Amino acid sequence: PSIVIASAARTAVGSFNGAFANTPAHELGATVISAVLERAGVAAGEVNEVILGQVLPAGEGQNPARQAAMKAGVPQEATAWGMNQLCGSGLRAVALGMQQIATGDASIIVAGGMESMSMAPHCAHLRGGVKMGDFKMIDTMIKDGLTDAFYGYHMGTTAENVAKQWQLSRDEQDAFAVASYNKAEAAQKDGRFKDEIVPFIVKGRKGDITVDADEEIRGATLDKMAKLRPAFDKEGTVTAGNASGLNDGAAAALLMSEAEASRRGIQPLGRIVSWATVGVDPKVMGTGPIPASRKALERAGWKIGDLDLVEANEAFAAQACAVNKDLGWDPSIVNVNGGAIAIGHPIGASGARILNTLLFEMKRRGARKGLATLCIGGGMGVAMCIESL
Amino acid sequence: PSIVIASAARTAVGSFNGAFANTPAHELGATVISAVLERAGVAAGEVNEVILGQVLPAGEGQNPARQAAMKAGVPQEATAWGMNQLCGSGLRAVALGMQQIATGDASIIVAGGMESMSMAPHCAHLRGGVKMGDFKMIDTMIKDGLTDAFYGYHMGTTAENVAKQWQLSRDEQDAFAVASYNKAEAAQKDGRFKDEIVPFIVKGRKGDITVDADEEIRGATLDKMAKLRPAFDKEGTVTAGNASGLNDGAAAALLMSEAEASRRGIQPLGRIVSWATVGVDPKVMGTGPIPASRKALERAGWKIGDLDLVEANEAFAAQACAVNKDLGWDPSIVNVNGGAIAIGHPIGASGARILNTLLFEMKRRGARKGLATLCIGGGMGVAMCIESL
Amino acid sequence: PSIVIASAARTAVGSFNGAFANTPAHELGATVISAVLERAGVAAGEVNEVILGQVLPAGEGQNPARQAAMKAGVPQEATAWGMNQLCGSGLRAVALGMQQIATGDASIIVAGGMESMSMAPHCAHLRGGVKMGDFKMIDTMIKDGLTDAFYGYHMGTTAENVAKQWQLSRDEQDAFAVASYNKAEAAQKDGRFKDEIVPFIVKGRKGDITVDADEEIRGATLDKMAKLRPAFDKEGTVTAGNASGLNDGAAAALLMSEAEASRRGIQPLGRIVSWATVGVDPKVMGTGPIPASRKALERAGWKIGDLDLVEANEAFAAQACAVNKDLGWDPSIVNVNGGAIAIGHPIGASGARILNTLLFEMKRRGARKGLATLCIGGGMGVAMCIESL
Amino acid sequence: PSIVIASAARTAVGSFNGAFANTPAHELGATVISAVLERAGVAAGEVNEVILGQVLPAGEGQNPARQAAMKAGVPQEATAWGMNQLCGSGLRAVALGMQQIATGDASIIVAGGMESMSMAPHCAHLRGGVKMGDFKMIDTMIKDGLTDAFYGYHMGTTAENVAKQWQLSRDEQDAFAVASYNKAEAAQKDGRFKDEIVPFIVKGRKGDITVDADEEIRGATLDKMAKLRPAFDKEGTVTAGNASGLNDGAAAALLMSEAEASRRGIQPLGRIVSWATVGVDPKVMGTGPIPASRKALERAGWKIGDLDLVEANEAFAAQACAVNKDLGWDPSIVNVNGGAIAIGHPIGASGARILNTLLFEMKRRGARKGLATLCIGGGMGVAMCIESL
Ligand SMILES: CC(C)(COP(=O)(O)OP(=O)(O)OC[C@H]1O[C@@H](n2cnc3c(N)ncnc32)[C@H](O)[C@@H]1OP(=O)(O)O)[C@@H](O)C(=O)NCCC(=O)NCCS
Ligand SMILES: CC(C)(COP(=O)(O)OP(=O)(O)OC[C@H]1O[C@@H](n2cnc3c(N)ncnc32)[C@H](O)[C@@H]1OP(=O)(O)O)[C@@H](O)C(=O)NCCC(=O)NCCS
Ligand SMILES: CC(C)(COP(=O)(O)OP(=O)(O)OC[C@H]1O[C@@H](n2cnc3c(N)ncnc32)[C@H](O)[C@@H]1OP(=O)(O)O)[C@@H](O)C(=O)NCCC(=O)NCCS
Ligand SMILES: CC(C)(COP(=O)(O)OP(=O)(O)OC[C@H]1O[C@@H](n2cnc3c(N)ncnc32)[C@H](O)[C@@H]1OP(=O)(O)O)[C@@H](O)C(=O)NCCC(=O)NCCS
Ligand SMILES: [Cl-]
Ligand SMILES: [Cl-]
Ligand SMILES: [Cl-]
Ligand SMILES: [Cl-]
Ligand SMILES: [Cl-]
Ligand SMILES: [Cl-]
Ligand SMILES: [N+]
Ligand SMILES: [N+]
Ligand SMILES: [N+]
Ligand SMILES: [N+]
Repeated sequence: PSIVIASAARTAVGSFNGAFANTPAHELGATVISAVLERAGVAAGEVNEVILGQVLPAGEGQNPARQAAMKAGVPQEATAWGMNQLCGSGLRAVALGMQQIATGDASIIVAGGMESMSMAPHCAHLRGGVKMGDFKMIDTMIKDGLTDAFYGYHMGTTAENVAKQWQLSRDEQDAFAVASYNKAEAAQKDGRFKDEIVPFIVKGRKGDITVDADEEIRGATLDKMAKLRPAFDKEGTVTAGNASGLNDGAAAALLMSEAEASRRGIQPLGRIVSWATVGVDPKVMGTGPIPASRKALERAGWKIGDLDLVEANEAFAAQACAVNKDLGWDPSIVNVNGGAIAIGHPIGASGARILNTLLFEMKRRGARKGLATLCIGGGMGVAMCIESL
Repeated sequence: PSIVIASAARTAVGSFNGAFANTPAHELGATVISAVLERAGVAAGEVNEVILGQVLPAGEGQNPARQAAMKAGVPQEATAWGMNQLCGSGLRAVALGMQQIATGDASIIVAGGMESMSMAPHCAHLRGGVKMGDFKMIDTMIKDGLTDAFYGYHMGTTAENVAKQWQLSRDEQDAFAVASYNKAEAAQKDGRFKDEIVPFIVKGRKGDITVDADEEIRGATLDKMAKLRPAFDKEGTVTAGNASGLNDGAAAALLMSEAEASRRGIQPLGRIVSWATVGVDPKVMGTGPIPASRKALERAGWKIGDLDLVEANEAFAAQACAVNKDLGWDPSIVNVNGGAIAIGHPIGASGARILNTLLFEMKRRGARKGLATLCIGGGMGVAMCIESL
Repeated sequence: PSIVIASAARTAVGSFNGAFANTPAHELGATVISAVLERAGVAAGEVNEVILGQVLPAGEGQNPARQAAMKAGVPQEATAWGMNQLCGSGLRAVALGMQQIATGDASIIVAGGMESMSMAPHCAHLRGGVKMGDFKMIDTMIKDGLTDAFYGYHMGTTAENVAKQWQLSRDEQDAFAVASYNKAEAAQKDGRFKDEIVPFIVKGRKGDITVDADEEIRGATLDKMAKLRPAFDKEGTVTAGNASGLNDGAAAALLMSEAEASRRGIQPLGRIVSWATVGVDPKVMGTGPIPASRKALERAGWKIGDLDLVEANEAFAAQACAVNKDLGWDPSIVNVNGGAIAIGHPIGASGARILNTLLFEMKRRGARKGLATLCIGGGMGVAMCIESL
Repeated sequence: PSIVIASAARTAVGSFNGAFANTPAHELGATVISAVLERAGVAAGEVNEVILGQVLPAGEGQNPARQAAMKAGVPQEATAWGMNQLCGSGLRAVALGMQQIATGDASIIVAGGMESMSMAPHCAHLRGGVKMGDFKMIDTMIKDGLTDAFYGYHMGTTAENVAKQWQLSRDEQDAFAVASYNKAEAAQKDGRFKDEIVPFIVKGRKGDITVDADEEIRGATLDKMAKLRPAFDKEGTVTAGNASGLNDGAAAALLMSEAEASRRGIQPLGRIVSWATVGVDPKVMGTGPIPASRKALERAGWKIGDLDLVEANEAFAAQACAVNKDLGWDPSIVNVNGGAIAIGHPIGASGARILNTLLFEMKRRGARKGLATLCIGGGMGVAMCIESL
């Protein structure tokens, strides 16, 4: 059997404490589920399962994936579950949903990711009780999302390790970040994000607000970016400018077999050809996409030169430069409409966000072979190959 | 391809704020991964992926599944991710790992679940700030694990709905709970839990303690059970005695193809024949196993009368009576060594705990066809069919 | 013995979460201590004791009164302590300092109050530990400052009881509030607050800001006041417009004997003639100033007609109207420069704030006999009689 | 005018998280107020004001002194306020009440202190909001009670400075502590504490408990004292044995003029002859009683040799040895029934606790001249001279 992506959608990527500062992740995920259903011409009553990746679900309630599926209109007879592979959760959920149809355990799968880093709470274990002295309230976003569990420092410190081993100057990282900002603003002004973005209605107290544009896409200049101070190492190279930010958003895609889409008269966005996930040293988790993309290309029977478009998530300017320089693919086909440095980085949703960007750009310019990949905290990477029609 | 379970292991189920009151969940899972590897004669360097279900990972760090795999000795090249389908997470992870080998994306999978409900913290969203007035610190165990997101009451109130619609008296629920307590002591005194339980060393400051026995198994009398007060509805029927408790523990299983085990000279515990997951109304989530077991039996081509052993998770005495009475299978083969009312109910790990109990129960008495099933919060159920040899 | 007030000073009354949103109370009090010393021509080495009233000292450290005296320059040989009689703390500290010199145990006393309601934290008793369930983080400002400990409702509900017993319509309360708002702008625009206000420099990270004007004086119109919703009772009459707000500030006064000021050639602002404090029913604590002012006038040998100026703190429009009609003094001499409804109500500092306003306004228009009074939560009141020169 | 102490009472000193682990301070104070009235034969309607020292009132509600007076039976017409001079609050309140009657502003005063260090909560300022990162929950007991606001270290570090400047060996501090432990047990077993202790009924959920004995008095030997670890400096001399602990309790005294007691036929416990308070360097606040006692004795016209009994609060073994060696008074009359090292140290109540012990021990052995004194954090001391009647 062969599994195709019939439709795809994503919300606008909101800034930290921005438009989605008080919107739970399951409400964002409910909109993308309803969107991919209307775009594919498939009713909610036909969905078998909903697989949504999410990294920071504390305080949101019992299984936010079920909450997003029910709110979207999926009937109670269907099932839904959440998964956590950190930054690759959004893309892995699509591969997992593809495996559901491959084994014959499902027919129609809605897979993607959702993350609301603004809604992440502060926690502390208090069952034993603090009889004396002070104690710390731990930020779940920093602890459970952005801190390496083995070495104790932020993910930005891992990018510093990649910067030293690959010898990437501060100017090369800033130049890469300004290039990502300019491609993202050019794509937004030309309306190349309108096809993938579904508008989200933020029910506020003083009237409702329609969010349909990524609010992190600003105008970056090389001089103001070079004046920023390093955010992690006191004498490092990774700053707030050349590193992705904290963001909210959701993205998903509707999966079915190629024979199913042909029977329904659906023109799919692409066929999932292969996928792969490999682990690396946690010290340099940014190098994850390098062996993961090679394994996916090997499973598909493709060479690196056969790729027409590439979406590599830009967690940091340092890790992105190293991935492009090791794999050696043409950078003019990698992130043609910008990356996470300018658009945003919702952890659980980034895997499906770049897949949304990849799918519509392949259809818009007639590409035949595409690949999406991300780096994962703890030393992992994930990649997937898509073929047109 | 055909997938077999080469080995299985589980830790002792600890009581709430008991032996594992300060032990993180990933430390429990690390012991089960090492156990299933040593029991099967498979080195850690051969593991491709580790899939562990977990419901309450807040405050534990980046991807506790990766932390458990690394501490067990699995090399960095392998991958690991967590999943959350509430109480069915432990069993669903085994089906997902089974799908990894079926699609050809892996060869050896360690799948299971881990949960430390004692380590669940209290949280509160504090980024926006509380300008005036009091606010609530939310227990993540109650909110994200035991409270229905749609109707707002505890999972025990759902058992009250099942008790009312099925008209299950308080005496019938207490008699079912006392029967489960007595079966657990008979199995424990006869040492029928020694094969599945792997001893866990709690490294303390005042010497190390060896935990190798389920700490929830006590002695229950019918009169002491009748004196208990209802724990959820002020005039209900579900009490602390006839309901499962809050517990810590972990369980896992080593997966490989049937041809792989034959090449390695391994005699597997059983072959995974089929599996299924179906959704129901959240009001009566305890009825989850009823359509899930029929769909799993239908996928395997089995009738209910063909089953030799059955492990049905006893979330509540009311919901367990309803599942046995609708499916109508012989209760003398269901939970032969007791259930969660006496052993414990670690949410993310119960799915693999009853699978461990089922597998070793099939090997000791030569059963041929078995089935394990659980109910899931939010209105879902999961089931799996296992065949000996 | 005869005690005189040689000098007095106060900071500008800041709004809740306003200019002093992050300024500790002892830093505000330290500037007022330096001011009353410099204005009276008395060195810091001559201060015997510092008495500062404060209601919300949680989280500020050991004895904030000692911190304010030390930072102001008072030597270590002198002593300092805090007291708490709620809203009357600022005025009671002046009477207590007067008693220190009267009994001969001191010669020079700096007495007043300081309060930073913006810096009040949220607290919770956690030594025993919360084994299960949610718990409340208690706002110390609401609990320890604004909630009646006997009946459990806010101080605004007490104003509702006083309004009902005196039959004060909502329009009569709104008209009284607009009268104080209009008087406050007349005094501020004419610079009648510059003599009492000492400028405070808010040392920030992005430059320093000089605060020298009450930021709560905004100006109320009769129509906009009538459109506001009741803030306490769902069908009441006390709203945010006709009720005082939450504020930060500090105020103090330098005390010495009449012979000492004559010996140093110092001209005091006024002589303390008498003082009194009486308790009332907590349900109607707003009626506190009625018996307290009569008891003070009785001790001084004065009639109500002998008073030239009166400063009665306007905690609420309802409680203030009842005091004016019961005592029956000329309203044209009561709060001639506005009240707490327009200026603000820092609880621990209000007692010295109205004393500061009274002293300088008596000098501005040549008044001879004045009286200041406040109402106290829990059912108390305090009053003091002052004679110029 | 001459002021006498007509009656006095105190509760048993409870251990940290002990018998009074859940008893608010105002409930402890309410029993002491009812006791001093019942012991003197004075109705509650004759009390003019209640002055109670308290250091940790966070979370207890509006003016805990008013709460204690109301529950004790004092009518609403009387007033009540709290004061805070740290460890000298209990004794300073007695001196303040003496000044109320001396100036003629009151006739009957109930003065003392109350403290419940077990009920002190953890707090944190959260109005501005924590937008990113971890934050600390501050222990109000350590921050607002036991940490010097100027140098940042615990009060125990201050005792190390006094021990070093006076060169007090570790053996001399332990020998002084065991001497107080042995003197305290002789008083308790001989029933010399029964007259001052008033029984307190702890109404609990599992039955009521009668507390009528200081639970901190344990058996101390020289060997076990030498085996303890230093509690502050990693290589210091102050340990948990030779330092006072955290405790709960309350104490008060009934004040009136000497002519008033003669008119009511009351036999007073003693006459307040003089009092004094002096400040010292915060690094060595334990030396506070040295200049404070000299200032009190000179005001009373007494020589050190004229004293018959002395109660010097033993905050630490180091600070007590320095005070006894500097003043040079006979140690056989100093703390004849033990000190705070064995009985306990409730901060707000210790000033009245040693006053209670001093008054009854002077009446028990016919002493003529006595003195009580304490050291205060931040560098202060307080002393009072008492003459028996
Ligand atoms: C990098 C990071 C620490 C930034 O934290 P931050 O400093 O609080 O973010 P800020 O928005 O406040 O940036 C601070 C400063 O940089 C400036 N700045 C930010 N982006 C800029 C840009 N693109 N161009 C120019 N200036 C910029 C801001 O204006 C601000 O200056 P100011 O405070 O004086 O106004 C945070 O975004 C982060 O942790 N990123 C990592 C995400 C991650 O790990 N993802 C997973 C990877 S696998
Ligand atoms: C039991 C529960 C309801 C909370 O009640 P609880 O008070 O914490 O239960 P506890 O054991 O701590 O104390 C309960 C009382 O019942 C008694 N009790 C418990 N089990 C008993 C038994 N088997 N026989 C006799 N008495 C028993 C306890 O000793 C205690 O008596 P006590 O008041 O004298 O100490 C909690 O375990 C729960 O929420 N369970 C449901 C979670 C769930 O739904 N899991 C599945 C998810 S689908
Ligand atoms: C603090 C208090 C102002 C709370 O009100 P709040 O709504 O939470 O805070 P705000 O004042 O900012 O909101 C007031 C609203 O009325 C408006 N308002 C306030 N004063 C106004 C005035 N004088 N004229 C016209 N409109 C006014 C405000 O702009 C605001 O409108 P908004 O909804 O658009 O923001 C007040 O109700 C209170 O509780 N005071 C207690 C003080 C006290 O008890 N002291 C002890 C006395 S013994
Ligand atoms: C000294 C202090 C740090 C103790 O902290 P602590 O760790 O809770 O001390 P604990 O009593 O709980 O435990 C001390 C140990 O020594 C033992 N011990 C204590 N006192 C002892 C004694 N007098 N004789 C023999 N053994 C003793 C205890 O049993 C305990 O045994 P453990 O090792 O099994 O725990 C604390 O009480 C303190 O800060 N005191 C100073 C308060 C203060 O400032 N007072 C002056 C105000 S100006
Ligand atoms: Cl800018
Ligand atoms: Cl001058
Ligand atoms: Cl003097
Ligand atoms: Cl000035
Ligand atoms: Cl009088
Ligand atoms: Cl008694
Ligand atoms: N950025
Ligand atoms: N139970
Ligand atoms: N106001
Ligand atoms: N002690």
